[PDB]
Amino acid sequence: PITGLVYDQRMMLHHNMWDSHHPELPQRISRIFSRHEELRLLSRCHRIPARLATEEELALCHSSKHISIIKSSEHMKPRDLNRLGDEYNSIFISNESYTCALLAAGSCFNSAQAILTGQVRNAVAIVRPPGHHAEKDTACGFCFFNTAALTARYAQSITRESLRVLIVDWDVHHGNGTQHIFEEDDSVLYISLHRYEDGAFFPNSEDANYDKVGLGKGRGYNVNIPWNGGKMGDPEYMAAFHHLVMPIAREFAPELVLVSAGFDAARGDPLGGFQVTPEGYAHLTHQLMSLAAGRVLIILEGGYNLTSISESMSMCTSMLLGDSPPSLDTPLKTSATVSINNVLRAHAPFWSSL
Ligand SMILES: O=C(NO)c1c(F)c(F)cc(F)c1F
Ligand SMILES: [K+]
Ligand SMILES: [K+]
Ligand SMILES: [Zn+2]
Repeated sequence: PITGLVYDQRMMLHHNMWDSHHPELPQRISRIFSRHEELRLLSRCHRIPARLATEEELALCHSSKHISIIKSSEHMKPRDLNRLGDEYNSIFISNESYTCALLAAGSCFNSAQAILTGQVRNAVAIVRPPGHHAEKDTACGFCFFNTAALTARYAQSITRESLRVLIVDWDVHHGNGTQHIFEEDDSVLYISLHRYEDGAFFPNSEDANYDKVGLGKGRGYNVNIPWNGGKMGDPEYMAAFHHLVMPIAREFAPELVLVSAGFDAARGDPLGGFQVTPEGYAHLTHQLMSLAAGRVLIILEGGYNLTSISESMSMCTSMLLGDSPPSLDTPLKTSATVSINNVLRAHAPFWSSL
């Protein structure tokens, strides 16, 4: 009954040379790691080493063009770096960015491998830059390669091609890249909760609405839970898990659960505007460990209040280690009930549990 933890200080080297206060800070990961030491959670985990993803592994989800362009940034001078970064939606690049993205992905591959070989029951990956906005052919929203999507395909490559992987994305933003990578796939179920605001919230696409249910063989295997017109927190997220996430997940019967665990829906986040508490994230984690015989990998995505993300991630690791859920602190916001109903109507055709 062992929990794995991966963290490597080298992933701090990716940085914004124009704006050293950009919120996707190197110290996001050192702060989370420090809080694990502070709470004496680190000694209770088995340390899994980081490694570099290979280019062949990157090609599980990304085009050779995209891999080659990001790879080449390793040797560019600033004017090439600033120019290339400005060509994407919301990207900064330094000479260390490619290596850090490789380390984030390889850290998660090693963690998924440790879970799938029975060396650990579950695991947490304290990694940056994040992944879930990265597309097959382009970088986006602080993300270069889609770490969680790559980990799903890597897991399939070391087990069987049709291994059922559930990705729960509770970052406050829609994981456009993860949805698109798996949109025609019935072997990877994507469930995202996200602030939507009728398309006005980053990444600003109606791709995030509830009626996008998957394409082709993937019809029914993309579940968008979009929030509008409300400061959502623990009540709304608990309800979404009770009515939608867990019934669908149990029916899917995943063999591996990956969490695209952004903590920017947290109370105090400067960007998300939501109020999920650390106890709330602990309860979401605890529910997901009832799936896949407990095989859960928690992957850091966004989250920009250093204190909030540190407390919130650590509480998730505490649940993975078997600690019992802390106690939650309210009637659902009206629009949250509407959102949950809309999703129930859109996915009841595909999931008899609804
Ligand atoms: O957190 C994020 N995505 O998960 C994110 C992002 F990608 C952006 F481009 C801008 C922004 F303000 C964000 F909070
Ligand atoms: K999300
Ligand atoms: K899918
Ligand atoms: Zn986010």
